[PDB]
Amino acid sequence: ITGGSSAVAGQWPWQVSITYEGVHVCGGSLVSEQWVLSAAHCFPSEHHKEAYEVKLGAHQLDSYSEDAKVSTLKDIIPHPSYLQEGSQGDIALLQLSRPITFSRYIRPISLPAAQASFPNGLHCTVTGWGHVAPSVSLLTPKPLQQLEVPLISRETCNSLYNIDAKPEEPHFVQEDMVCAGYVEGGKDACQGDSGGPLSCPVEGLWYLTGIVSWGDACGARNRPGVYTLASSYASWIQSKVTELQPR
Ligand SMILES: NCCCC[C@H](NC(=O)OCc1ccccc1)C(=O)N[C@@H](CCc1ccccc1)C(=O)N[C@@H](CCCCN)[C@H](O)c1nc2ccccc2o1
Repeated sequence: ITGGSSAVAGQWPWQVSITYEGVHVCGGSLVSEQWVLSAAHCFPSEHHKEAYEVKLGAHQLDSYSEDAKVSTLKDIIPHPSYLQEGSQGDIALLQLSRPITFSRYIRPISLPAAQASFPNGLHCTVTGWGHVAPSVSLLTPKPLQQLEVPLISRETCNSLYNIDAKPEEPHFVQEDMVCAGYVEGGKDACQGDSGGPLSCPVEGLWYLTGIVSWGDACGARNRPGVYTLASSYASWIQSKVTELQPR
C-alpha cells in the first residue's frame, strides 16, 4: 500500500498474509473458521500447495505475536473462469488445513450478496503488507498498511487506464471488477497487496467488496487499483463452501 498509514493491531482482523516458501506474496481475507478468499493469480499452477502458509491475527509481519496463528492449506480453489492475467474470475477460495478459532485479532469479514451494490464514491479501505512505492518493500517490522479509497466505476476506470496507455500494455476492467483510488495517484494498493480486502462500510458493518487484483505502476496517476468484486462470486462461494464443508 502506497500513500497509506499503519493500521492499529486488530483493526482489520480478517486480513491475512499468504506466503510462498516463507515469503509474503499476497493478502487474503478470512471469511469463516476454515476459509480464506484471495486472488486466483496468487496461486499459479507451478507452485506447490504444501509451500504456502497463511498467517492470521498479525499486525507487524516481522514481529512476534502470541495472537498470530499460521496455517497451511488443504485446498486451493481458484474460480474456474480464471484463465490468465486480466481474465475475469481472479478469486480463489482457500481452505485452511484445520479450522482456526476466532479471536480479538482473527475474525471473518462478511461477504456481500450477489446483488450488493457499493456505489461510486463509497469510501472503502484497502489493506496489506505490499509495496509502499514502486519496487519498494514495506519496511520491517511490516505493520499492516491501510488506505481509504473511494470506489471508481469500471467505466471511468477504463477511460483513465486509456490515458497515456501503451497500446502493447492493455488494461481492461471487466464486469466482475471495480476500481478504487485517485486520479492523481500516489495512493493505491501495490505488489504484495494482491488477494487482500477492499473493505467497505455498509449499515455500520464492513463487507468484502473487492479483492485486490491488478493495476499499473504503484501509485501511478490515472491508474486506480483494480479489484475483483466479491459479489460476482457470492453464489459460487456459497455453493462451493456448502458442498465441501456444510455447517
Ligand atoms: N510490477 C508493477 C506493475 C504491475 C502491473 C500489472 N498489471 C498488468 O499486468 O496488467 C495486465 C493486464 C492485462 C490485461 C487486462 C488487465 C490487466 C499487475 O497489476 N500485475 C498484478 C499481478 C498479475 C496480474 C495482472 C493482471 C490481472 C491479474 C494479475 C499485480 O502486480 N498485482 C498486485 C496488486 C496490484 C494492486 C494495484 N496496483 C499483487 O499484489 C501482486 N500479484 C503479484 C504476482 C507476482 C508478483 C507480484 C505480485 O503482486
